[PDB]
Amino acid sequence: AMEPVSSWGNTSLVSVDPEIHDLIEKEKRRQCRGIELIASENFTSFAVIEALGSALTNKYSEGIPGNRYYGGNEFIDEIENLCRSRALEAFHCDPAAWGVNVQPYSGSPANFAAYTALLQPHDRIMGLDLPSGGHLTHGYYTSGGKKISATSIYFESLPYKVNFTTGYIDYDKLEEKALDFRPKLLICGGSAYPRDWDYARFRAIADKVGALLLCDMAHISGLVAAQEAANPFEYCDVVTTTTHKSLRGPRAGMIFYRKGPKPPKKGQPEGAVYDFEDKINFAVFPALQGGPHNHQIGALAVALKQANTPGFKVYAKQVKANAVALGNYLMSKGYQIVTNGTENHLVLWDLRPLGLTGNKVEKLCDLCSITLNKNAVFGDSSALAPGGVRIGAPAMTSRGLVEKDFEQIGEFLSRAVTLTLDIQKTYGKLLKDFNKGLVNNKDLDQLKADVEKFSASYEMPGFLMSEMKYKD
Amino acid sequence: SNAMEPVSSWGNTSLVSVDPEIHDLIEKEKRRQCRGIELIASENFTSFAVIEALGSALTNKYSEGIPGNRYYGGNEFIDEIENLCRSRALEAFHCDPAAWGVNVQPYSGSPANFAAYTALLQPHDRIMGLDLPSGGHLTHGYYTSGGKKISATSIYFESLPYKVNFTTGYIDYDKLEEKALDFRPKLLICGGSAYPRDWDYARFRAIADKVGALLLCDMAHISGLVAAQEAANPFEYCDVVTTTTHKSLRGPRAGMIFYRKGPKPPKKGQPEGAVYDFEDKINFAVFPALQGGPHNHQIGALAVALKQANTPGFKVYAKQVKANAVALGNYLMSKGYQIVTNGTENHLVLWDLRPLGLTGNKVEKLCDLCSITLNKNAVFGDSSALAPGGVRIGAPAMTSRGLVEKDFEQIGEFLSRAVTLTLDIQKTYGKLLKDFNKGLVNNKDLDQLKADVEKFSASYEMPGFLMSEMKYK
Amino acid sequence: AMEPVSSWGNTSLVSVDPEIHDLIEKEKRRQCRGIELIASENFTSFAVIEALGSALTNKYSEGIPGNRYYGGNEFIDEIENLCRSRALEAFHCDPAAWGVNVQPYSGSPANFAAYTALLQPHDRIMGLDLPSGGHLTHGYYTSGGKKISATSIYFESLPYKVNFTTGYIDYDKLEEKALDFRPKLLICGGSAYPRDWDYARFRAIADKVGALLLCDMAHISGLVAAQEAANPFEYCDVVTTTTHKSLRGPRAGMIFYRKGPKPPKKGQPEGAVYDFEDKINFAVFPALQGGPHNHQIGALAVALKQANTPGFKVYAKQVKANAVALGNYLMSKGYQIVTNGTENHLVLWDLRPLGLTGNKVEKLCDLCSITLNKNAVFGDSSALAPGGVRIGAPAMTSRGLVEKDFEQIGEFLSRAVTLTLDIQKTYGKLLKDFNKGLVNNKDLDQLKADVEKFSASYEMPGFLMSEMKYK
Amino acid sequence: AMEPVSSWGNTSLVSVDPEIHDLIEKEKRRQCRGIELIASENFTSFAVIEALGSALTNKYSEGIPGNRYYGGNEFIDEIENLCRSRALEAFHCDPAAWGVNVQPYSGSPANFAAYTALLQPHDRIMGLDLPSGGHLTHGYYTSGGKKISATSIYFESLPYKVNFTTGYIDYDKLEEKALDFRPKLLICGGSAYPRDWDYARFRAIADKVGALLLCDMAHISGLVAAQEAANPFEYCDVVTTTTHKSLRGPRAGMIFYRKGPKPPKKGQPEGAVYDFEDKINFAVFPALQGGPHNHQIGALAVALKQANTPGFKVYAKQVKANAVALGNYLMSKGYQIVTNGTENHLVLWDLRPLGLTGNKVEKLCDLCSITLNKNAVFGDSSALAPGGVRIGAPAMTSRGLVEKDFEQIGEFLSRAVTLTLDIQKTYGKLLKDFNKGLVNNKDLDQLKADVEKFSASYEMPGFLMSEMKYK
Ligand SMILES: CN(Cc1cnc2nc(N)nc(N)c2n1)c1ccc(C(=O)N[C@@H](CCC(=O)O)C(=O)O)cc1
Ligand SMILES: CN(Cc1cnc2nc(N)nc(N)c2n1)c1ccc(C(=O)N[C@@H](CCC(=O)O)C(=O)O)cc1
Ligand SMILES: Cc1ncc(COP(=O)(O)O)c(CN[C@@H](CO)C(=O)O)c1O
Ligand SMILES: Cc1ncc(COP(=O)(O)O)c(CN[C@@H](CO)C(=O)O)c1O
Ligand SMILES: Cc1ncc(COP(=O)(O)O)c(CN[C@@H](CO)C(=O)O)c1O
Ligand SMILES: Cc1ncc(COP(=O)(O)O)c(CN[C@@H](CO)C(=O)O)c1O
Repeated sequence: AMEPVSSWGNTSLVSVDPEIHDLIEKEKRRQCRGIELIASENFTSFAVIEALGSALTNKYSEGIPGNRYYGGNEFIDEIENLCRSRALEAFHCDPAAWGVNVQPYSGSPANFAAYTALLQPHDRIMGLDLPSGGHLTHGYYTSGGKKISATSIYFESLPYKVNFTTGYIDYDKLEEKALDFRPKLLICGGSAYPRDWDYARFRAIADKVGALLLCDMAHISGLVAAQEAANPFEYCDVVTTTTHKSLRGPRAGMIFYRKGPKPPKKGQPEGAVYDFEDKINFAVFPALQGGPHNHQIGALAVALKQANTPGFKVYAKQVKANAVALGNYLMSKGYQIVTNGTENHLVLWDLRPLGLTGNKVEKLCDLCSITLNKNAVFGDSSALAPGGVRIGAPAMTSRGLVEKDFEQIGEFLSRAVTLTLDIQKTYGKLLKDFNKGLVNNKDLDQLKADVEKFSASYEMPGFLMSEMKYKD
Repeated sequence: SNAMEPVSSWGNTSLVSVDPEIHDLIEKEKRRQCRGIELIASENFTSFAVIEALGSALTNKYSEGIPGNRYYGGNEFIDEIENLCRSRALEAFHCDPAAWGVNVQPYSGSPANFAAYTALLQPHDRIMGLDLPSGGHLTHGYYTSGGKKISATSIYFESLPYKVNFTTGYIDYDKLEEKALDFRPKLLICGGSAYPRDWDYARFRAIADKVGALLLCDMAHISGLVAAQEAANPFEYCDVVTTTTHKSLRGPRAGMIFYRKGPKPPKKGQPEGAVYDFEDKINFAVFPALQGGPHNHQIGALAVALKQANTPGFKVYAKQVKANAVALGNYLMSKGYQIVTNGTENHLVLWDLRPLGLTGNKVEKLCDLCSITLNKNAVFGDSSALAPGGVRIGAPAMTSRGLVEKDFEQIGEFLSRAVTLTLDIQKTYGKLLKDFNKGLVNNKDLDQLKADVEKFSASYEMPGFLMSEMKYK
Repeated sequence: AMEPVSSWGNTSLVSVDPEIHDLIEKEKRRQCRGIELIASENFTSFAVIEALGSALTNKYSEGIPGNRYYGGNEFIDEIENLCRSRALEAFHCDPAAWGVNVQPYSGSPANFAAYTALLQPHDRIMGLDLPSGGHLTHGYYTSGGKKISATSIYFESLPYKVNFTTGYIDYDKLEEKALDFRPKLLICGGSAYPRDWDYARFRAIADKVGALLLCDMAHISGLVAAQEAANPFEYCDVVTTTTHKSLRGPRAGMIFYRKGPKPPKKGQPEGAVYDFEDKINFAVFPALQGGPHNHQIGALAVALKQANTPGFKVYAKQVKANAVALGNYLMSKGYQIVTNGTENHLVLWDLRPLGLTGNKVEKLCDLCSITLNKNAVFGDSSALAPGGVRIGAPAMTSRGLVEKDFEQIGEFLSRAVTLTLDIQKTYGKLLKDFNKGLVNNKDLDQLKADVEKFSASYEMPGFLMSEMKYK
Repeated sequence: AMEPVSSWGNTSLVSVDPEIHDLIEKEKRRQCRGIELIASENFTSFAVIEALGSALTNKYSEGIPGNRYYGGNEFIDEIENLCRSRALEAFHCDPAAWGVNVQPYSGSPANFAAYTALLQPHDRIMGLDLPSGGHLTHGYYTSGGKKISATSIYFESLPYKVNFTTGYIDYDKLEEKALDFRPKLLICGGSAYPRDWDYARFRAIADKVGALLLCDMAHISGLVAAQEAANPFEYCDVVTTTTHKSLRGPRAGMIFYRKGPKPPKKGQPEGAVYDFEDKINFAVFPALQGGPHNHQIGALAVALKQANTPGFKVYAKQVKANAVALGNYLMSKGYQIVTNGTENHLVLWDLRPLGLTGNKVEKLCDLCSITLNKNAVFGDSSALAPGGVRIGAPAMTSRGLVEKDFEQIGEFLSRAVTLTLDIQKTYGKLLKDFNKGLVNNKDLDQLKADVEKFSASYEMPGFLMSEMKYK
């Protein structure tokens, strides 16, 4: 005799699985009691989450709208059609010149599918070097020749770097390297670069060496949509992105691609038109993915509707203004940030002049409910000892914080780095001894409690703090 | 301007007010799911509790790495959730954690397989899997007669399929053995998407050992049956087991990669005390090689599903799923229809339409119009992709709504009426699709069939949400 | 002061390097005092050798005739043009429908340049399996997965086999495999298959799977020229060959390719023409080789004139008659030759029914001045101890031997195998045991003396036995 | 009824193939009636040519000495062993620390074999850029992405360049690129570079990036053997070469490789030993080649003996002294050479200050019997046409010319570029117009005549001018 449907299938999580329910409630408390500075994180809306947790998860819908492998997709099709056109609308794309696939599971799936569509195995790729602020998915291999990214396993990658004096992209060295290496794909976009991108110059380089030009705008997609960042669609053939960072949506990826007539070309036929659409669609499916995750797609459609509002543009401006205010506060205390400013959502803090390592700061901060991450500095490609931390404004800005609140965050960070110096002063620059100061430290306990009282006092999108299990 | 919208406005308001359009479409899709007869073998209806974990604050957290070795901080509770997910995974599948580990981060099934391949093979290494017209899946490799590489498994690796016996419809182990002796795959893959019989993993191991291949089972379709001990256990013979979690296992949409650990079994010419080293390679392929941040809301939801799957009640359901497939299969054979291998031992029925003079897509498109959802499926010999010769029918989703054998025989009668209407249209308008499409318009028997079907479907419970609360009643 | 030009540069080899001169004189004696049965070996002519050793070795001539990177190639061009046109004439090709590149240094370079011209790295290739009579350059990899041939390193090979019962190529199994595997290149030809090739059935299979069809005719190239073997040019897109085997020329390779209008197809523009010429030329140079070896090409031109004579056709007939006579003799003594006969220049002999492996017979033969080589047979997996030996007729036929002489060769071979059996019976199959019988063996000594006395009575092309150092 | 062996097999070339015989006599005359300045060409000895044109061509000998696949190799082994040990001797290698494979058919086969032995497909390689003086086989792809060398087809290559101002290899740019690219194999050596190489710095660079270090010493093979150039063996893991350039032997290649204990390196186990020998042998055969060309190997053993003499060392000194006397002659006349001198066998002439291209000069020089080749200068690749020519001394030095003769060659080159400019004044730079001056030009007639009388006044190794057909 089967267990009735209402029992296993309709009972709430709290009764079905108190263990997981309790863990989610502890994670809910952690999120609204911490100062969350990881540049790639955000707090998405309850409306997004309600679509994310929905019966859309049940449906297999392989194919694309209007061309499915099987049936039952009448409404899945409307949702995905709406998600795609809301995506082109959010990024101000003429749909006769731009298409988009919203099925990639995440950002790395979106990048690898773009590479699969446009390149053969072992074709050459160039992206921003990791210690210059690039991302793993743009290619990464070690000095010992170990290939870390699958981008470097199945293709041939070579990084370009920032100028080590200024911290800006050395466009001359990029152009020199691309002319020698002759990449078939040139990637722009990054993860820890604190300035905006000159896509026009990337298009000029791309045209000189004959490469396709792809922008991965994942970190700044929210800024791009809000027209608070330079527009990569003006110059790139293909644009990839995540949807969960500054865009403030679910965890998913998108691939945008040109359609229609190609611009004037050196000796190639009149009337030539782009042929990305079919290649990109086929790489996503059937080549790489299986059934799309329709709960992410519907949730993304909600996110994209929310992004295309006057309010979201205000949020994007505030994100930048908050990043700037935090950076100015740290520089006024004597700290040094990379390029002495920011033009986007993040700040790169150089910790070498303090004699501290990104590891120690990240460790201490985490024990004080401040989450950031360590990060290489000024392109210093050496080892496992990052000399900086990366700080981002999207998540706390989403909780309603403005400049003076981010100045308070700067003062919290100042107390943390002061605490870190003092712990290194007493126990030394070796981590296993530094750790002894991290336990039963009343000063740390005081800072952590002041951090949590600060964070507790702001609203939280996505759920109701008044209803959460752990308010204390 | 320069003042942000209040958090309560954009961030806490419910979906029905924030996005009436999307809310309305999800409610239409909710009604569709509980008013049709859902026979797509890879689908299921998961619990509300799984869905509550899936739509949760876990979506906000970046946690690259694994429990106990993250890149970032703040992962105290994500670590407890993922560790719980792994150990419930090993429990549900009866693995000794000293001999088996599991990575639960794959985004879906195809990511799980490509990660397993990346972990164990170099680019262009040889792979063999079950041919699609024999019941296999794309992710095990697929290229066309023209030489077109369809699956990324065939783009980045060198695949060669194996087939069922031309006559019996069972895996042809001798031909398999012969091909692998010649082709010499580095990885031999078992499991499939439309094969109606259980698998002999002991024979696959013998062949794998004979040729020197790693043996991997993709148990996606039968995951719930294996966990329930209602199917042969691949963990007893395979090096690596991959799976989805949203099919018969009835979880969220995700993948898992199981791998052996510890001392290797005695093989000749093998150094004594030899140990498996799948664990580091598989973890590394998932991250940092292939994926980015894990989707923690899926992982937490998977943990819920793995708890639910490891119950006595879930074993009853798996037994019923197999009993419902058989009941439907016997019902269709007793009407004169041709079922592949004349029965089933798992969750699905493979129906051969070629003796009827019918193509799988015709029956698929007519059923869809009557709220019967299935899929056309290649049967042995097929060459087409738009127009294969059969349909594949599964029991898990309608069984999860509480249907038993008698209800599945009513489904069989609905399937008979639909095929008869399909032949009626063909007899009247022609065998060409453009002719055929004329019968699907203003068709009274088709309207009648669609009404009976939804009347039927409406009579059962629905997991995952409350019908008593839906927009469309 | 510099050594005068005449001193180092015009003095004979006997004075400049007596050590090497003496070694070549010892090798000249070996060649006319032994029974030479290596099926890939021949005795080329003095004329070929006078061109091979000439001032042509001095000239760099990268490019093709009329399109060289360097100047001064007026006469290299005429020679290479002469060689190409004589190549087409020898194999009966209309130059409007076939072209040829004569620059490959040897056979293996010819094959790799053909693959490089026609395929991308990792494309699929099918070739005759080695234990079915195939060659390494058509692909070889071990059961353990060791990639042995470059063909298997840079491309993806899968072998096709002979039918177990008949010893003939199994065209049904081939078609089945090619349909599954989907090769882009299907290769025919071999080095130990004793029968001829049905190129029409191969073309039917290649069309069925969408493969290019290449024939490697190296072994039977002299028989093809003479129209004593089926003609691969009737059905193949590309034909590769060596020139030093049955063609009786210098050591070189050639790549023949179709030109001009294509036959009717589908998706092919009406009026389409073959596109092999430029890819093949380019793959040979600049992709793979450097400067051509012009002395080889001039010597090859001479050989190609000598092959296109009525005399060469008599030789090719005799080569085939001698092989049949040898195989018939061995079969009458109870020996198992594969397919129980031959249609070409060689005989393949399964020794496993005798309880022997081919390395034992090859070693004992060698000590008796009989040169052949061990050879895999159907089912073998051993590098060092295959189950057969391969024997071919071109070289000793070139010395004038006819059927009667090859029946005596059979009796020597039968004597050699009986002695191998005696030794094995007495000492064992273990190598260090079998060796115990290879020394102080009076029966061995006698067989060697008989063999060399038989061998010295016949003429020898390439040099004058009357003027050689060791008689 | 076979044709008698003596008619086809022992008759001389002149009566068997008068066409080919005549063309070789024309090419013999051409070789001594002009000024051969192709840096990669030489005139080898009659002794080498006699071994090259010998009965060694008849033998199949797959394998290596003492480890052959079949029989008849008693004297082939002695010859190949002698070639290998003379090779190690000529380049001053301790045989406990160095081995050599002498079977590569030429230089490009040697290089591709070395790569196959040392690297997996698609592994990264760096070599000297072609416009910077490198060679195709070290990698070459076009600005469009077309892969030209098989090196770039089957591996991933990235070139390094000379300094565009000074013409010297930019070693700091190379280190920068190697650190970014991380090649598994770093190649040194080139085809048109007028300076010696800093192998110690290449070793420092290879060790910094974890690369293998190979030298392709083809052009300077003779200078290194004669100890007239830096020794790559002190620093490189592998040395490949041809044998027909400054080494003055037959056309063939060699691969040297280290053996025995490795020197200390951090991260290296104590007692670690080199593992090149089996890999390199296996790549050559059975992976890439078939039968060795034993006539080349025999001819090579001769050339290696001739190279390890006091006479040959005087020749290598004279080669460098002649290249220096030519370079200092041109600089004395206002002309400019890259790096303003040379340390080896060649000069690189910058023609751009004259407003000339290397194409105009190479073609006018051919029309009056001076063979040189156009060449890019200062690593320029954007240039429509090459801005210089390359001139080598080994070939005419082998004819006995000393410094004063190469000064006379300098005057002939001055006349050539003057007469080239004469034509450019009166027809411009468009080659369709420039071609108009290359016909019915009396001044070019006088130059062709003076050059031909000049060349005829010297001896010729390899054959006897007194006995040639065309005098
Ligand atoms: C991904 N896949 C499986 C598959 C399954 N269901 C589908 N369903 C639909 N509606 N469309 C598909 N492309 C489809 N494809 C494919 C894709 C292409 C071919 C294909 O090329 N078929 C050729 C035959 C192969 C050839 O001639 O090269 C044909 O004629 O249909 C087959 C299967
Ligand atoms: C190239 N080739 C054919 C071949 C023919 N004649 C030869 N002759 C000699 N003297 N040596 C050889 N290696 C040799 N090889 C080879 C090479 C390697 C193997 C091999 O690697 N291994 C096994 C077979 C074991 C396996 O199936 O992998 C052996 O012992 O022969 C087989 C054949
Ligand atoms: C054996 C096997 N392995 C892997 C997958 C991939 O699952 P995914 O869609 O989550 O990527 C599938 C999907 N199978 C689905 C979609 O093709 C089906 O309807 O059969 C599968 O059958
Ligand atoms: C530019 C870019 N492209 C792609 C990705 C991958 O997104 P995914 O986690 O969804 O795979 C990232 C993630 N970036 C995260 C994790 O590394 C970060 O903290 O910076 C990215 O920055
Ligand atoms: C360094 C190097 N390595 C290899 C080779 C090729 O030798 P090969 O022609 O015997 O193949 C050359 C030939 N170089 C000739 C033809 O390009 C030349 O005129 O320079 C070379 O310079
Ligand atoms: C069909 C075929 N194609 C190519 C080759 C290679 O010729 P090569 O030695 O000149 O490389 C051979 C060599 N065959 C020789 C050496 O293995 C033999 O004894 O059979 C061949 O048989």
